[PDB]
Amino acid sequence: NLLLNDYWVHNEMKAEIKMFFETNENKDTTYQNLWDAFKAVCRGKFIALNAYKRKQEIKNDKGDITTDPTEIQTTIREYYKHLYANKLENLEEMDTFLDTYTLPRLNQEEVESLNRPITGSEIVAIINSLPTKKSPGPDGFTAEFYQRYKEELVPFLLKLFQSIEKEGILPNSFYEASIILIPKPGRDTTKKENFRPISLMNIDAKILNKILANRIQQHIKKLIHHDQVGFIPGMQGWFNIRKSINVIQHINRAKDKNHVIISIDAEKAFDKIQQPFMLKTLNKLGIDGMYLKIIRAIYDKPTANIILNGQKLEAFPLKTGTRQGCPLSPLLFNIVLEVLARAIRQEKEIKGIQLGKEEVKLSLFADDMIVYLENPIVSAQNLLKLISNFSKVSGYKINVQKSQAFLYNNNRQTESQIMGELPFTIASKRIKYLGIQLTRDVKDLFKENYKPLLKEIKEDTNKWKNIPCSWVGRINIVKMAILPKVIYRFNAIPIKLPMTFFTELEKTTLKFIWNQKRARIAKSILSQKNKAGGITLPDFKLYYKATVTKTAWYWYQNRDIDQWNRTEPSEIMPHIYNYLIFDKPEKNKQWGKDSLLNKWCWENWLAICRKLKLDPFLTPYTKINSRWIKDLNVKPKTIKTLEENLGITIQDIGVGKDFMSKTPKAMATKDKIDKWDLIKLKSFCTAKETTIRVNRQPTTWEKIFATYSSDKGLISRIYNELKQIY
DNA sequence: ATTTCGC
RNA sequence: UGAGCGAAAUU
Ligand SMILES: Cc1cn([C@H]2C[C@H](O)[C@@H](COP(=O)(O)OP(=O)(O)OP(=O)(O)O)O2)c(=O)[nH]c1=O
Ligand SMILES: [Mg+2]
Repeated sequence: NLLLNDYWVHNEMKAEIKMFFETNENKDTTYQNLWDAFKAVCRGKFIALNAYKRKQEIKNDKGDITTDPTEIQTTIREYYKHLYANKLENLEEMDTFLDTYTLPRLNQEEVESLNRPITGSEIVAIINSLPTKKSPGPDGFTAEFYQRYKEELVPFLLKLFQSIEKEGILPNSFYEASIILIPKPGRDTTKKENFRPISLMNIDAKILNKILANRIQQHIKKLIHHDQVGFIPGMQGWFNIRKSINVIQHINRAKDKNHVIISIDAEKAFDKIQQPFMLKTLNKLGIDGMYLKIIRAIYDKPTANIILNGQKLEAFPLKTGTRQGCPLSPLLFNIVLEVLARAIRQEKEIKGIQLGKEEVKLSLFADDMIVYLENPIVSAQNLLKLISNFSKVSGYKINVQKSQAFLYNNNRQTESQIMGELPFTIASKRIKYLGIQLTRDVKDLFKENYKPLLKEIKEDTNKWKNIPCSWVGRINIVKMAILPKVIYRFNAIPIKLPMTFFTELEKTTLKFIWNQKRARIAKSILSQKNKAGGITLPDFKLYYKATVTKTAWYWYQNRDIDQWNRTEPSEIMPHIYNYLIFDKPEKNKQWGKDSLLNKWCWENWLAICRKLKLDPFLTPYTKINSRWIKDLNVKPKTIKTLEENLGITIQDIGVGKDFMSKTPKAMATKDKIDKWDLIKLKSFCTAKETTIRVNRQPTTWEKIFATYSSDKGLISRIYNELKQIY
């Protein structure tokens, strides 16, 4: 990277590239071979410039533990070659699976936006957004080399990609990859299958894959369902954790227990996905033409060569499995797995347990497909046979050994057959789920989730006891090491906590900070902002309060994509959380008992609203669809008129003397609304209290939950407001 | 620019 | 060593 920061080398390489490009633009060869020669010449010139600058300045197949340098290379290579060799060929049988189920097609506009030619403005947003300080690819070039040689590379890379779209082939250098072996987290190193194969490609191939990945990500929301939250932008991990906790609670509270929960785990899902099946399901999804023409070309003859201890092992074909490290690979994998997800959802034999008017079948991630069943005796068998069919078609293999399960039955003898038939390893206490121990009983969540947290704190604080750093250094270590772990647990499980937990956590943190000494400066002063002179000592109580109150944003937005908020158990009238934020205070309705996660949010919302001394029941941000105006009889058709004409707030429709008449568009829309509704709305807005409640400047707190339509920094803003208030 | 987590 | 996607926090 130091060589690239030389101005003379910079100018020399610029001149060399210009010369090289304006020397042999003939017609005998193509742009791909020219680009390969370009890369080779640049490598040679870089080697020469570096020289000038320096002048100026495991167990084998039999199980035996072998240490022979040649034998280990021969066995790991054989294992990986056998892993990447089996390629399916029953293309006729593949389409039979697809034709039996429904898939979401794309309209003409979407494919048209998918097949638009690559322009010069679609590469500037990719090269600049390329992460730096990474490892070089097989060629040896770095991302910053493209980043800082941007002024001339773009309008010839444009022609190179033009050639790729027009003809349909890629340079032979775009297929090379490097595989490095890495030890997994918490596994024995003696087994050959315990390593993590990571792959690195060329930077230009990464740029092309990023362009395609963004082009398909613009519609990935329409493509796959909202159950899957892995790699989908705008979705968070706890979306499924909270849902699973709600299902656990519902099963626990049910008097008739005949349910089961299975945490299915795939066995090397990335490396076991058949390329022909992914191509055919991409074709079936309505994607055809230029996009398919290039995607098929990028997976024609992918090769990879392993590197161990700096050895250039010979390459072998990748006949199967999407090459990991590809920005486009997660999208294709999600598309392929969406077929299985929709097959499970559409199947009537698989019966999910109904949560009131909402029915939940299964939850998804990258691989952690957890599925909730009813009457396991036949539902588990149907799921297993469907997964077997999908396995034969596509190669998706499940590691039944690692897959755990929860059995919820009342009869002792009925459980015996269930354990005997299904090969699942039924767990009794805990199942790991994205770092959250899903307790079999809800009442043990605090015991098995936060006490081990505190134990790990008391261990890791013992680990960093002999670091000769400043107290600001220890504060920073706290901030970037211990805070995210607690915030993740709060986000996943924001339940009521006794004050002893916070007291002892604060005690441990303060012992960490002062290094077995007493406080030197006031805690309150250091807890203030940097402008006040403090170093902003974290306040875990405020973070907990912010995390608990964060659910009000999703309450107000009323997004249909999320289903976790509707899974709460309610033996009472239907959904209430929609008409709670900035709505009429409804009486004679007491939540709790059944609730585990939302009632505490409402209590904490009311407490902070009262501390703000502002009215939370009639605000300028009140929705038209609020209960404030449908308590009096109205017609549904009236609301959607001003919803699509003016907006959703109660301020824009009109209050006081501006009832549905404040702008020429509203003046022309006034007669559209029905008169019987108009006489009601008028009278409603004639009241002095309504006018003074609506016509005011909203505070920052209201703007946090109302005007913002993005979650990028909700906890930060809410915690800042809480810190200002408290 | 950096950190952590999930995969 | 050490790559990719997504999420969160500090500046
Ligand atoms: C953890 C991890 C996963 N991945 C990708 C590759 C994996 O196929 C995918 C999910 O991996 P996992 O399902 O977490 O691991 P695995 O299924 O291979 O475990 P096992 O060896 O027992 O079969 O995410 C990375 O690219 N980098 C990573 O660091
Ligand atoms: Mg797996």
